[PDB]
Amino acid sequence: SSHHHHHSYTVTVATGSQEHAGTDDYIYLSLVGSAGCSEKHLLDKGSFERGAVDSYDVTVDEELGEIQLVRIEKRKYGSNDDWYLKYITLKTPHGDYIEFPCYRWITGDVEVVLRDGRAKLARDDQIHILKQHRRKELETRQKQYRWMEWNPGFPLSIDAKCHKDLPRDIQFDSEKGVDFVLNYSKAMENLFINRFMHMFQSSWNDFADFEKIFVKISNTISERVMNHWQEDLMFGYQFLNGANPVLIRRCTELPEKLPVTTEMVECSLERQLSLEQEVQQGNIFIVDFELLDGIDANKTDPCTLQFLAAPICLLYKNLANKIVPIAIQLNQIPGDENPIFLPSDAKYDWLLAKIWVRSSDFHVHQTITHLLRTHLVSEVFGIAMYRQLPAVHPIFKLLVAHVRFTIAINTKAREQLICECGLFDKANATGGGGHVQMVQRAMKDLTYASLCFPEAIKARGMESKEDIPYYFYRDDGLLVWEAIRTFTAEVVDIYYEGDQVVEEDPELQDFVNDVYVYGMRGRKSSGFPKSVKSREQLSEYLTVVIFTASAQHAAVNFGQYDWASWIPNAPPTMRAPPPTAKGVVTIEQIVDTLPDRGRSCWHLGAVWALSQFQENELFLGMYPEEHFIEKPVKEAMARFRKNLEAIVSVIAERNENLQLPYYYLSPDRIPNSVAI
Ligand SMILES: [Fe+2]
Repeated sequence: SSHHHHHSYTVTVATGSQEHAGTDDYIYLSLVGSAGCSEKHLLDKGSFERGAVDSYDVTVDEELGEIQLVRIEKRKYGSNDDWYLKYITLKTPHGDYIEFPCYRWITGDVEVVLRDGRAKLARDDQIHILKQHRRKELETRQKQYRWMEWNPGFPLSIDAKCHKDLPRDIQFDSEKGVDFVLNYSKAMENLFINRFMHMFQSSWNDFADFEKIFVKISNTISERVMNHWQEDLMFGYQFLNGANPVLIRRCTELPEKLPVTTEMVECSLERQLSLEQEVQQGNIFIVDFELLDGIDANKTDPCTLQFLAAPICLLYKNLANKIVPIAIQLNQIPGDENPIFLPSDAKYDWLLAKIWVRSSDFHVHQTITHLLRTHLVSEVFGIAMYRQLPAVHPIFKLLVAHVRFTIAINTKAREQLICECGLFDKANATGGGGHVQMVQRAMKDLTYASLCFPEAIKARGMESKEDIPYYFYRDDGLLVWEAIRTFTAEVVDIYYEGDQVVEEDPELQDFVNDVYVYGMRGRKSSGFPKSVKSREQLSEYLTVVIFTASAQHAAVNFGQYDWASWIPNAPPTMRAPPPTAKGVVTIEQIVDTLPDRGRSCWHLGAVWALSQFQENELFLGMYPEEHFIEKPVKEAMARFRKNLEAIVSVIAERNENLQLPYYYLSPDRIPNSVAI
């Protein structure tokens, strides 16, 4: 891989490993020293190949002094061949070894100028050569990465209509690297359900019929779901350890909108206490989908009426400390045509009620828990980072690894998936505009506190490990959150002497302020910091960014196929309205209410595709791109990895004793960033 060119400085250039990293164009390189610049030297003449490391002997016509910058220029040879430059190092005449991190695509469009890898705050740069580069870099970043309102009331996002319009730096490594159109269809072929992709009018004949298709493609967990999805235990299990375990909260008093009585649920209670007394003991929990109330159902297919509920599900921590459903009201306003279903009802009344709650859980999962609260939020942090933090800034170096491909995957999504007439309209009952309504309404109550994991759990009354023992999403989440809190606190303490340095960092303040004003639209009730004025506050802020982008997203993303592939346990749509009376529903009707073959197929394709890890996935703590090069921060990273390794073992041992292991938050399965 290593090609040395001998005719001074020794200039090493490392090309990227990506498919199209190589270039065959001319590469000129000059050195900017305190005592003066150098000449523009052409390099190689040949080709810089994928994975290559080329070094050169470069003799200069005058003494340059200490090297401050390195300029790179790509002039065309034949056609335009993009070039991914990982980094450049120098062995100077005086024997110094200097590394210049890059990790950028170099299209001929403009000269690329690099700092040496030591992270510097603005206050560290007092000479004109550095200050000018720093200021000019931010000017360029702010012309290149702009905010834009994609839909009314959304967090602001990148100013680009489609993926190819993005700056090359933040695009996927290929144009079809991660593609919703391509990956969904390929998914459907590998699941052998390709023939169903347009059967939007054909119901399954029965559960045996869908099951015929499903046994061929089930995995460990979804097969468990196939065999146990009708059980109250599995139903309640998912609110804690399923694909979307963030909605349930301890009920401190029954809502007036749910007129449920002790008599109605006496058969479920097991401590000889009334329902009301049970609530006061802290044994009653609730999942309430008031958000779905008023959301427009998908009408893009005039031949299929699709339907949404907005249920209130009451649950109960029984004597075995398992949480189970004891009552379900499918809509918000109590009444005669809005029955409170119970486990003591006819078999299929209770089953269908649970199916509607599972379907509602799915809608809120897709759009709010997943899209808004990890994807869109992570893009807000990413854009603000690019706009306000130069590459030499320690916080840029820290965060860039954790917003990798985030803007790219989100732009792909707005281009193909969630736009008008996107893939999302095919199977989802909220498709066609409802999902946009959900984001707008959830946005009004998206807060900074709700992204702080420990507080969020506490706010939902689910913090007690003693009272609520089997909340594995909570337990593991807390371990990983604390591991990140530890790592960010350490990095902050290295580069910030005190709280006053944090407060006076104008680029940090502008980063935080962009997130607040543009990202979060300047809504006062968002609770986001307008500024950050202590190392402790900065540490927490950075943990919010990193945790949301890695752990939180992993928790709510990679369990989609496990739990949703068996469709009756996560219907993306319902083709009949919720039952208004008891004693009417039949199993045949349920099969016709569940999604047809066409929507089942697009649903399966989607949840499989989104749950895949890429071959060379970068998991939490893996930083192959060395933006940081200093010993102290490198050791902080090493401690981060060891701390994470310990968590992997804690979680593994914990899982050996579980009927159904929970591993979405095992750090070795948590990607660095939102990339799918
Ligand atoms: Fe995702």
